[PDB]
Amino acid sequence: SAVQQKLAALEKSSGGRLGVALIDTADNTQVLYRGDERFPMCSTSKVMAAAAVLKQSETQKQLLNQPVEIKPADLVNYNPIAEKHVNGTMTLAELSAAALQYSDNTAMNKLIAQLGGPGGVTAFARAIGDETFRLDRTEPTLNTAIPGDPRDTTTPRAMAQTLRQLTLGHALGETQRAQLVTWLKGNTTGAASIRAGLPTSWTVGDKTGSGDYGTTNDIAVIWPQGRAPLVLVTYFTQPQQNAESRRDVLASAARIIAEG
Ligand SMILES: *C(=O)N1C[C@H](NOS(=O)(=O)O)CC[C@H]1C(N)=O
Repeated sequence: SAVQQKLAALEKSSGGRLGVALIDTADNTQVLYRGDERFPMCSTSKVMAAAAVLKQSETQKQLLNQPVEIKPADLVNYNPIAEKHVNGTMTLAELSAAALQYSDNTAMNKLIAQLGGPGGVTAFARAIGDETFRLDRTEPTLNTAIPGDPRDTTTPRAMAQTLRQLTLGHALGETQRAQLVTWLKGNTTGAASIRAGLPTSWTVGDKTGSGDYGTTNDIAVIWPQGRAPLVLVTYFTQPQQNAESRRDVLASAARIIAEG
């Protein structure tokens, strides 16, 4: 279609590989670009880990208040919030918010441990019908984003469907579905990605990711005005391992998708 033609031209001008999945929750239509190809998730995978802990909290009703120790051996490559609480503790709610709103990797590793390793995160995806998501490693080696490597990858089509079930659907419980929505709405890392390509009036919750090979990702649930919400996944990766981030590609892909 016409939007397919604009995303392809955007991909060609970028010199990279672009994967886009849009779900319009009015007629359940889908616009896809390389929607069945695998992309390195990087820290967009933190939504699955946080949602998995939220699913646990449905049965363990005070799980999110459990304190977790932050130790110097726990710090990894990017620890904005966890660095402020070394030799102290953070609750699982605080670690989830830090993981999704500041992309703290030490917090991610705490969520993975709560679920019993990366295989516990993958388990949750399978439990909600995501047959594609796979988490094989912890922070930070899950961000190697090597071409052809299926580790820690997913397809745009599967993440869009999963992100819909987690936020708009009821893959989670009522209080949990609302908590994840509030967390995504208060992200601080995404002003230059999907948000930058959408109208100011649109309310958006998102989770960004980045890694080697210039990988630049963002997944977002979008609430327009008087309109049925949309779900958009934008994944991008490049041929050079040392390639720089291209958040502008994500902004332009969201601009094209949102009629423009
Ligand atoms: C996620 O991909 N990452 C965590 C952190 N912030 O990136 S994000 O705001 O696009 O999610 C640093 C880069 C990256 C990583 N190396 O883990």
